Amino acid sequence: CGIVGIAGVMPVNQSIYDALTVLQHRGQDAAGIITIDANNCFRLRKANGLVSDVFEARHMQRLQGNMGIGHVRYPTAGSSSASEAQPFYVNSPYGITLAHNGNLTNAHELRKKLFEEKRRHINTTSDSEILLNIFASELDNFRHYPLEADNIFAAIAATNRLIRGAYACVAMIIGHGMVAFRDPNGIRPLVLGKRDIDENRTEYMVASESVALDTLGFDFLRDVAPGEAIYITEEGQLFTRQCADNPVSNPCLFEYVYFARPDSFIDKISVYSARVNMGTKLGEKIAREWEDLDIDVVIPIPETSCDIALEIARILGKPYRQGFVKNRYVGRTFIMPGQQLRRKSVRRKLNANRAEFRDKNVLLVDDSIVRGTTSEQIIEMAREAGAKKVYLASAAPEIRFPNVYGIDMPSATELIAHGREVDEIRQIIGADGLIFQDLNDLIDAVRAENPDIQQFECSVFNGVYVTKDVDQGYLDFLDTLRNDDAKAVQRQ
Amino acid sequence: CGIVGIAGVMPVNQSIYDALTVLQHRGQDAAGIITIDANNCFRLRKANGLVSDVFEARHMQRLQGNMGIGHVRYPTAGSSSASEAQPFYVNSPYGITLAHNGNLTNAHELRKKLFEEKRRHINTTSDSEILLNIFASELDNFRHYPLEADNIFAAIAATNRLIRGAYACVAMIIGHGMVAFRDPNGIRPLVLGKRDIDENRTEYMVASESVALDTLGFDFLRDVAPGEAIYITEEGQLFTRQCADNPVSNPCLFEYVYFARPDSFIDKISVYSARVNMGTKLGEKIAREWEDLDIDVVIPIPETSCDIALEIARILGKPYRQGFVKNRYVGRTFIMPGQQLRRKSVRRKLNANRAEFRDKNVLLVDDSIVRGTTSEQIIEMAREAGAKKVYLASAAPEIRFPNVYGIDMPSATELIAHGREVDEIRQIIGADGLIFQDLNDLIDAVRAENPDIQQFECSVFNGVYVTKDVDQGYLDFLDTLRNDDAKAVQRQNEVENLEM
Amino acid sequence: CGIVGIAGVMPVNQSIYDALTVLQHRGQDAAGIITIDANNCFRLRKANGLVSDVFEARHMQRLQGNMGIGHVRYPTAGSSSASEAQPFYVNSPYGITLAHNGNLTNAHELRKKLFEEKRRHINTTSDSEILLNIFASELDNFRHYPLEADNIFAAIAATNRLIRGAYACVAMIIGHGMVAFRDPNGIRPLVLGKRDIDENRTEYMVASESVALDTLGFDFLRDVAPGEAIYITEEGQLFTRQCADNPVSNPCLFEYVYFARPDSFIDKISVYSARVNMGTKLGEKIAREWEDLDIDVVIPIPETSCDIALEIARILGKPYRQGFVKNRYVGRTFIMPGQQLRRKSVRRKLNANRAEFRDKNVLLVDDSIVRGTTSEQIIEMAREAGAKKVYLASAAPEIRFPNVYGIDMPSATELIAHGREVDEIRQIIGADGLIFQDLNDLIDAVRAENPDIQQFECSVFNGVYVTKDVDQGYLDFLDTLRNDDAKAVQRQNEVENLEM
Amino acid sequence: CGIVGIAGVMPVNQSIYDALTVLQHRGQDAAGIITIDANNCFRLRKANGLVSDVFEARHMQRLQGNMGIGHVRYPTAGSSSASEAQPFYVNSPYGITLAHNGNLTNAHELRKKLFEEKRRHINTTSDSEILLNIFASELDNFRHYPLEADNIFAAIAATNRLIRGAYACVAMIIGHGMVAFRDPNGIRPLVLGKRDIDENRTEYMVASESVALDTLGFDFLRDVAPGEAIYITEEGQLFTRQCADNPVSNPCLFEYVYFARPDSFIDKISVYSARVNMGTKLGEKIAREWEDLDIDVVIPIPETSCDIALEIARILGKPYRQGFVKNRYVGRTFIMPGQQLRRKSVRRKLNANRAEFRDKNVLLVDDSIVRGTTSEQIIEMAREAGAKKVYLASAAPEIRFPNVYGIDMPSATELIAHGREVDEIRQIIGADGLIFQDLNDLIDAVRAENPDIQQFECSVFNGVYVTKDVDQGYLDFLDTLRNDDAKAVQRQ
Ligand SMILES: O=S(=O)(O)CCN1CCN(CCS(=O)(=O)O)CC1
Ligand SMILES: O=S(=O)(O)CCN1CCN(CCS(=O)(=O)O)CC1
Ligand SMILES: *CC(=O)CC[C@H](N)C(=O)O
Repeated sequence: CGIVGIAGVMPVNQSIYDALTVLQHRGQDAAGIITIDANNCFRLRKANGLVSDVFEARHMQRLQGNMGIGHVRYPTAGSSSASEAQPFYVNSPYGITLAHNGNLTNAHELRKKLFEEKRRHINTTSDSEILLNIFASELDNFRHYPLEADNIFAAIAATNRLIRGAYACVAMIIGHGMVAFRDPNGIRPLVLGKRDIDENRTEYMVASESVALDTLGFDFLRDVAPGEAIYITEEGQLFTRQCADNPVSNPCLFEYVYFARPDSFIDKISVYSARVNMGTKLGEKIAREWEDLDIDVVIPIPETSCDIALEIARILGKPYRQGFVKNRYVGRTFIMPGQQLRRKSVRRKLNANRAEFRDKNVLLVDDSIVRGTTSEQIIEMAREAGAKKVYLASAAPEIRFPNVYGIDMPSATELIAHGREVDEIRQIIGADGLIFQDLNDLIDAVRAENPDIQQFECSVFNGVYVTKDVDQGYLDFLDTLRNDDAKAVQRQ
Repeated sequence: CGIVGIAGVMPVNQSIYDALTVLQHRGQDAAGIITIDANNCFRLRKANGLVSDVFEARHMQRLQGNMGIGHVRYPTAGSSSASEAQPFYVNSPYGITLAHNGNLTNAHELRKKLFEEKRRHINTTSDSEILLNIFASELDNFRHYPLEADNIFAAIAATNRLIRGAYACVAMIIGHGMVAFRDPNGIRPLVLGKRDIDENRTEYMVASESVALDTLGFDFLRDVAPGEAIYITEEGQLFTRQCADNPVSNPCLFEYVYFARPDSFIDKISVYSARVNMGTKLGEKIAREWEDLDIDVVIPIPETSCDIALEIARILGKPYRQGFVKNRYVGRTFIMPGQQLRRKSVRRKLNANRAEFRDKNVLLVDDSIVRGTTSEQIIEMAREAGAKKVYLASAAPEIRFPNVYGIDMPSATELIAHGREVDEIRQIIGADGLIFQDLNDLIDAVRAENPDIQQFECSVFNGVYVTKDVDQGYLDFLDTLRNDDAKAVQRQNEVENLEM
Repeated sequence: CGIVGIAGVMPVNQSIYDALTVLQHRGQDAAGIITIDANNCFRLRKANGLVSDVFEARHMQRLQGNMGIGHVRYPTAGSSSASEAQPFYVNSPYGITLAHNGNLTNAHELRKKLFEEKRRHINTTSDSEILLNIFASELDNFRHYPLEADNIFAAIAATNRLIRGAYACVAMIIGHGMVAFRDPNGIRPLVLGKRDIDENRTEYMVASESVALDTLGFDFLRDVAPGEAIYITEEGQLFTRQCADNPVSNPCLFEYVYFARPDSFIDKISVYSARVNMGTKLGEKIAREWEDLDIDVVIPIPETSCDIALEIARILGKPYRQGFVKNRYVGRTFIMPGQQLRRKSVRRKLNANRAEFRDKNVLLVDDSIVRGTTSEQIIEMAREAGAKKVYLASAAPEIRFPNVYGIDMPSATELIAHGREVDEIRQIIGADGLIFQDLNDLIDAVRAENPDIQQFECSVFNGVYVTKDVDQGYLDFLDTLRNDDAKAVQRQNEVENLEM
Repeated sequence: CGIVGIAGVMPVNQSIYDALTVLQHRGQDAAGIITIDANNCFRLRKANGLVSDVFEARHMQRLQGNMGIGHVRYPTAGSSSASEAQPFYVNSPYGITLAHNGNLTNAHELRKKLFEEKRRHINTTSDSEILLNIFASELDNFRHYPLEADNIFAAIAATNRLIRGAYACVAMIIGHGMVAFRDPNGIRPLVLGKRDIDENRTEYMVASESVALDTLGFDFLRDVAPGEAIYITEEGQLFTRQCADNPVSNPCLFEYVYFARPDSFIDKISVYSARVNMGTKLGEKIAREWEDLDIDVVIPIPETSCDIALEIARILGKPYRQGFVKNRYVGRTFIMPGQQLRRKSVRRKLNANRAEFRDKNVLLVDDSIVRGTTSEQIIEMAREAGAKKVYLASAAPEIRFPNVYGIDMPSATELIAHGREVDEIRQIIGADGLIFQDLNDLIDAVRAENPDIQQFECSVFNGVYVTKDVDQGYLDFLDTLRNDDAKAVQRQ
């Protein structure tokens, strides 16, 4: 998911909409924008679909005000495509809205405590609604009005002591302003920027990625530190405060592999440069372990891997060729009467340039392997196009464990690498050869850009969850959620 | 514009819809699909928007039948977003529908003749409706039923003697089959493919590009020859015939530069290879002519120039780096009362990776320069991202003339290269250096993929029009069509706003 | 179905739209409006739904011009909700559009002739498209431009010799004007009105009913005579001509019973007065025949019978009371998995005021009895609301035959009165008593308003068809059309459900 | 506005939808349905438009559960067509939703107290949102779980002591059930019904009018008494409790004139019979004050007046004729480019049967006169149709004062009878004669059906507001609200 918040000195509706169109790759299932108007009331529009489809002229006219936040959703366990999207809202205390990218590992316990100690009802199964209600509950411990920046930071700190997981959040409190805060491990991405309108007026904004600041002409300031919170009043006054104990930087390594945009700088690291480095590492590993193989050309599987594969071909002294063309426009399959509903294809998303595989031993490069379904079909397409030997290299290491910090992954059972060695995975997908990036190499590829990061969040790769609260029981719990989300989406 | 026609043995709606999705890059303004159902009647669904938005389940349900044609629209003079989309239709003789990618240079005269001689009314300003009416009138000359293949070819031949310009068409005649034909100069693209089902049951298909055959699992057979017509009966039989007097192969060179998909083979030429060859040529030209220049990096302006720039970087022995990222998703700019700090037009399209320009003499590579407006903006974006020297190389030679064969290009006075030297253009766009592909190089780059083609359609580059009927009176008439088109689009916006 | 045509001197879109809203009671299935713009081209917007839903601002913007026609559809055999709505169109000769309320009894044969002789394809199963094609073919017989009024009338006359059945039509011919014409037997309704603007600048209009002229402030001139045609040129000139061999006035008697609006004057007969007269006749019949019965109150089954029942209550010297209220708003019944306790079909339509039936012998009055299903349900509703005796009186005589002139009625075997005595029908519907209007009384009731009409169209009542071409082969063919129509509507529902 | 609530033993979505289609005349601007699902979560759909347009198959599929409430909105001051419709919702305590027909005369003060004492934010300008928040606030004073019926009644009683005005309300509290309650003056309508499914299962429902019970096959039980509250648990157990001091019956007299359906029985009075009685009274007044006038026929102005006029013609021994036909289908007027936007007409809503006015002195009957605009045009139409003398009789007395109890009326300035005598009103609308029903006659017409009612709510007629808290200051306050609603709707 992706979030954006803008505390401006002029209408923000178009700007939030614009920031969301460049963060669209973070989620295309739903979008939402909520602003505070001249009357200190929230105006909201959120619905399923791409940003460009969710917000029509009439909704834009309603989104009045100089402060607002937005969200684009990537369906996850608990937040199915059929469920209410973000931002979520509460009317007490004061009126609070919040958008979130992440996941709370203790959501269920929090929901119990909210119900039993505060009588606060959670209407969805989204941990973002629960996150909003914990914060609201903490803000409700104040008598004096209005709240000082100290009370808002105190509430966020109290919140950080209750919730556990990963989270990049942005919220607005009526009559106060905008807050943004990050988990104590710095797992989910969040940057801060500003835009000077004149000598006395400066607008602020926070976004999941720096590209949202670039597209609007905002100057990059810095990443919001782990555990840090940012508060911008109504009036445009900026406050920042460390709101967690023992904060450390463990950025999600997955964002760098393919999730984030290449033009973003996350925690001082260029995603693009980190990706070129991955190709450098993978190229060196291939040149070492596959010295005797006959490889005629390196062909990336679009689109993230094109640069990675380019670097590999350079290292290997082999030609790089566009063997696969990604279909920019993909349509749906219709359930028609009498007609046989045939095949779920990768051919809908990808086309093979026939001339580029014919009688060649091809090294295909992909960003990662999850279910293994697509790679299987892609290798098949290479053979149909006349390829002799088909090898596959993965920019990311084996993905064996589920992500519980915000990135959507299927259950451990549906992960081809889970419980399997490289050769078996290779035989299943039917490749002549399979090679994965070493985790320590991925780490160095990214770390080389910012050596200050000591450790990243690498759970999908090594099964080590930094929050130390993940076990099979919890993962099974998450699966039951997916089962309920399925029944709901199936229904629609 | 892109066209597709499938004569199958099983339901074609999903397949036509899928073929259009991979031809979607030829026009995103409107889309249309028409089929012949089991009762020998047309079923149609066409409207503005992408294929994925135009056709919903309720529309697909009505598009029944085993034969059908499709079209995606790129708006051009005489066919604005506001006007009626293709495919077009007429009910006599027989019931005929047609889809066309191209442009008739004698549309006006044809419309007058149609009115005076046949009393056939043309409801839109689209020459594609006129083409259909000439075809329909020629088919009305037979007095025996059903028509024989020879009759249908005779009609296409009569049509070709009457019409002038460029065209790739696919049509359907109720009770007979699907026909496809191409102009006598092979200007517009059109290929034929097949899919065997069993002994003497093959499905046939025609499309603007081979990627449409690929995606549906059809075996590519060959390009429809210039002036040739193909005819596939409802019973699945194939017939073809040369329907032009002196057919020549003069493929539009523009398709190769950026309009078609790189994974397509147009007249035996791989679009991808041709573009790689375009990089080899432009890189050697730069090596020769810009030898004294220090360029630190080669940066493509996405998306067409990525491989071209890679090749250029390879010839120059300079690094290739992704400096610009094209925003895959662009939204609408709503006209709100007092839009305070508007987001820059260029930023809507692209985003610069600051790190890739800082303190660097950069060489940018774009597919072409038309108006020159966005070029000046991209150059500015690079200096803003920290570049020192900003050079611009264009994979296409100077674009100085309007295209009247189906590719939408502004008028001659709107083209920045028109009436200007390279150094004048350079000054206007603000580059430290500007270099264009030489036309003969572009020609060799594409021809290298198939030496049989000796002459390409180059009018936008050299002002030479093969139909030899392009004069100022005609150009001016096209400008008139464009102005009326604009009025119709402006009106449509007027109360879309007032309705609020 | 209802039609409207306005030949004005200022924009007609809003006016046509308003005229259809007051003709909306003649069909709520679909609606269509087409105009001729300043460039002599048609602009059209037609779709399923009420007028208020079909035409939005963006559609009205495109419907430019000072002349246009409109149509609202009631679905009938050959024209299901699924099929294409009116008005229909053809591009040759000239560009002709037409809207029709009625039915051609020789549609099949006409379609065959059109195919064989003219190679004119009919895309739908609507005889209105066929009618347009016969008209179009007759207009293709002239070799001088423009056509003279006399030519256009000659074509309508040729058409009338070819077609059989009932029809009220309004059409437009590009470059000439708007025409309107009525069948030789004056079966379907059609009136002419005008609106003066200044010296020699009058706007003309035709519509199915006079309430459409009223609402737009047009001066009612007169009914279009049977077999007559009206022609209004673009320049505002009026011409008329008798285009039938032996025109007779045989107005559909059904329009009077309940189909038309009470504030309309059809062939000099006020619909309202005729219905009041229908009450006078039925009340005197009841007084004479049900003299020994104790009836406490007269209760109409809304909405057509309110004034009829009032009149009946007046003749019987019994109180009139609103026992049933018709639910102005009816919703959709969604097909949900396991719809536990479904709301009764009759309750969706009506609601009973419990107080008005309790311990009372009630006399209910309905406009007619077709299938008899809803009648049995209303009777049940009354007993449930506490009635003791429940008698039913029908303003229309027994409905025993199908209508093939434009009014949608089920087949003969589906009509409860078909092959049954009044007492048998009574037993089936469960009334304590049942009484029908006598046909000669219904006739006198309407004729009293204009003694000049000596014969009405009564086929649904007496099986006598004026066109004398209605046999079982034809009836069976209509049943075939209805079945195919049902399949098309069923299919449309199938994935509307599956899409969920 | 109209409300409905159904506590059933099987899905209620279609039934609530159906009940709302027969209460559609109470408001056509927006509709909303909210149900509690098998998971104890609310599922909601509300939007502008008729019920048949607001609820599509997909929304119906989402509205799962055996308990739910609905609302159809009639735009009023504070709740413009552009504002969020009902039912409103709050997440604490427990989760509460509420639909309301009425108006709180002390809304502004309540909103201040809610903000200052509870930090509860009101996002709309609707007093129904404020009503919901007062109730929620009162329900929040409980420690033990779940709430007993006594606590729910205590909260409603505490609520009745704070709010003032008129209100017929229905709400649902998650994990508890459905509540319905009426103001202490019995101004707004509300009935209770039941449906026996079997020996052990009985469903309950409440609606603004009895027609909603009839259409669903529910048996009428009784009107909910003034100040009374009804509570139905989840489990189908019914509780009732008087929750106000000094409750009295002052039903809104206006509902009977034209607002309610004729087939409804409100407070034991048949609306239909009360209307026939109005014609009896008005007929007697005309026969007495207009003895010497030449009247040829009585013509009602559709549709409510047809019966009233029928009774008048009977009393007067004059013929009743359908001179006016109401156009059942009315369309909109389009703002087109270049075209002159002409006339706002009554001809769009009404057609004159020409033959029925020609050379006659006509007595037109209408249900009431507010702005006087339409009557003016109607009389004009009668003259155009050839009428000689045109007289007008109003079933209701002069409407001189604004209604602040739920019925939408324009400000006192826009009421033709405000500050004007009959003759002046007559000259303005251009009638040859004008006669209004006497208030005491209207009272007797309605009261004759149920003599137990001593006094009705008659404010629009006499300017006496039973809640004793209405003065010019307040009425001016209401006008500023209309001005803000206007700017909002104008905007859309
Ligand atoms: O943004 S807008 O105001 O336009 C739409 C508001 N949005 C509609 C959908 N519901 C959840 C439906 S249900 O889960 O309760 O059925 C959340 C609120
Ligand atoms: O904030 S604003 O005033 O701009 C919009 C108010 N908003 C409109 C949409 N509904 C839910 C739609 S549905 O869930 O009922 O479909 C919630 C209220
Ligand atoms: C409603 C009507 O008059 C039907 C017209 C014609 N028969 C048709 O199109 O079906």
